[PDB]
Amino acid sequence: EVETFAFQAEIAQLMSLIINTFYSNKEIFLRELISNSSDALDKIRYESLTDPSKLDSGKELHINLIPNKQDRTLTIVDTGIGMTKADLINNLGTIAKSGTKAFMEALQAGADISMIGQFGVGFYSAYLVAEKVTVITKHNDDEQYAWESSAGGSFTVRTDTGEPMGRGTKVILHLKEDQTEYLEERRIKEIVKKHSQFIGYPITLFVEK
Ligand SMILES: CO[C@H]1CCCN(C(=O)c2n[nH]c3cc(O)c(C(=O)N(C)c4ccc(N5CCOCC5)cc4)cc23)C1
Repeated sequence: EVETFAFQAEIAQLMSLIINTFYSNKEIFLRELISNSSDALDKIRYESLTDPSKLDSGKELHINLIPNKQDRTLTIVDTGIGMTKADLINNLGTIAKSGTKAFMEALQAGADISMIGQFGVGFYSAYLVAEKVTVITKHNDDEQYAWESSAGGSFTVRTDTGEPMGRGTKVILHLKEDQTEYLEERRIKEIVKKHSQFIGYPITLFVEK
């Protein structure tokens, strides 16, 4: 059912650095996650040009931002290519190894945490604001999976039994108690206008009722 994995040593080191460094420019996490969603949308868009049946699992190519004050969660949903079990457990972590090592050397050489995206490890900036991150994903070639980590050196992967998503990735940020500003409509709008004004897919902010 649920399998537990150890993060690659370098990624575990980067995650503890992100969690324990005093750094007030935390809003960068949202730019990084939207950029990752844009890359996944680019991939499915590109593949569909030679195989239009890749869009049978959904033609709409977009990003949704869903704050939820009651649950203290910020969800970023996209209809990109999605991730396989191999991506989640091995392949994305393997590729992230060099970028993680390089990023930590750069930080030691005086670089700022905001440069994280230049090293292909932008995702991990989610741990500036989140105590736990849940990622639900569905790739055309595989089953729906749920990845999760509260850091501490491990992550879990399980087959997801929840609502089918067709194709794409849903990033669920379980925010730290002092990071609730990222659930505010005006705050999300400000961040998106400042960092993500030039993304080639519609970004829809879901207003709470
Ligand atoms: C446990 O899950 C996490 C495992 C660690 C890496 N993760 C993310 O970086 C991530 N954050 N938000 C996303 C949204 C998405 O749609 C996807 C996605 O489906 N794919 C295919 C995807 C995969 C890789 C990238 N790259 C961005 C540039 O840096 C090199 C990786 C981009 C999109 C992934 C993410 C996900």
